[PDB]
Amino acid sequence: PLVIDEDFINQVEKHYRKSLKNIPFQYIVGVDVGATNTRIAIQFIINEDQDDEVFMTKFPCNTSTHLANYLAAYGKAMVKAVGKGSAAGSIALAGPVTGDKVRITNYKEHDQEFFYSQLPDTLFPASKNTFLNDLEASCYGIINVGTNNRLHEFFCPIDALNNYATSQTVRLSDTSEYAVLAMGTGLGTGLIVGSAGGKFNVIPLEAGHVHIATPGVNSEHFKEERERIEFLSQKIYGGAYPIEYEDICSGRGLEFCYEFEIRNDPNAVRKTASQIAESYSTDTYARQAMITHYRYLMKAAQNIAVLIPTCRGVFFAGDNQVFNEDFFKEHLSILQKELFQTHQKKHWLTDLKPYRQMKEYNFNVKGCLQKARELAQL
Ligand SMILES: Nc1ncnc2c1ncn2[C@@H]1O[C@H](COP(=O)(O)OP(=O)(O)NP(=O)(O)O)[C@@H](O)[C@H]1O
Ligand SMILES: OC[C@H]1O[C@@H](O)[C@H](O)[C@@H](O)[C@@H]1O
Repeated sequence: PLVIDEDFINQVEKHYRKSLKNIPFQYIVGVDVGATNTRIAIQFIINEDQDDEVFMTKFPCNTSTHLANYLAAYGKAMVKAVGKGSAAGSIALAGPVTGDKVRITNYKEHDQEFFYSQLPDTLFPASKNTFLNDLEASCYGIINVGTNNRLHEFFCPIDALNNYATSQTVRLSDTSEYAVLAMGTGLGTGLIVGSAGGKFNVIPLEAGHVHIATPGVNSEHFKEERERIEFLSQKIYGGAYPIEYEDICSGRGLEFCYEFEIRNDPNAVRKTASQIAESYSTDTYARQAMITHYRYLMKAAQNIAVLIPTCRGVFFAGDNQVFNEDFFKEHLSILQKELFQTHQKKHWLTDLKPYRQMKEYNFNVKGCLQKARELAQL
């Protein structure tokens, strides 16, 4: 009763039939589990270690049970299509990885725990798999693009008026550390950490779930900032808890911000995150909600840069960042001031280099496939 993507499976079978019946081959698996959709990538390998074709599909999923069932079904279809299981598999999930489980933060709350044991061995063979956080996987994808000297094709300095970037102005130094943040359904955060010798490690973070502090009592917009922080505590938690960065820096958080802006307008109607991002030019409430949404993204990055004294750069990543580039560039001055000026430790941040993604790319799946490639020991 689980519908396999027919186009995907026919492509895999057609490729097996035309190209793989009489040569040695393997395949590695990369799975990108977001809060509302999961992507599966199959990368074939021939000639011991050469990339062959990659095939991808995606399905709606927001419970752990459904995710386990879909992965089991895709494992059986793959074995049926090409005659054997994968050589290695990597899965990245939108939650904190603690040992042998992940709690997928924005899956339905009654069924968000996914365990290592729910991986099908057909796609994740024993001792040949990794359990990753989604933003952690993006970091490995970013490292890998950096190694291939293409980081400046996907990111530019936030103040690049014409998106100009070079291998000199956008690069990863193996003696530096970088924060990565990506606003989507949730606020993903992580650290890329260099080691002399060109090696990079990734530190997973859950900074999207630390509490937002209120600005100083004599700061310019104190009254409104505090009013919003209290309004949202009431709305999201009944006031039992204060808000996290993700309660503003997310799709649902953008919608909450808009509802705050329109709260005293009896004629205003709430808008979805998409409608807000599309209509900020003609709807001043949407502009203000967008400004708030991205201002607190800057504060989240500022919080990490104060927390991590060796943090030298920050990458604002994700497809949403690319989609909102016009808004971001039009309000650059406001967002730089938020990042660099609104902390008494601003002199610690003077040299922080911020970058924004300027081309769509699935760094998650890229990180997964590279991790699986290493595990496969080709
Ligand atoms: N331009 C936009 N700006 C901000 N948020 C947006 C925008 N468009 C959509 N959203 C919201 O952002 C979320 C989707 O972000 P996206 O990057 O596509 O996915 P994700 O968080 O990485 N994972 P997934 O839920 O599986 O798609 C939803 O909550 C949308 O309502
Ligand atoms: O998807 C972005 C982020 O969403 C958050 O709610 C999760 O807790 C993180 O683990 C994830 O990286």
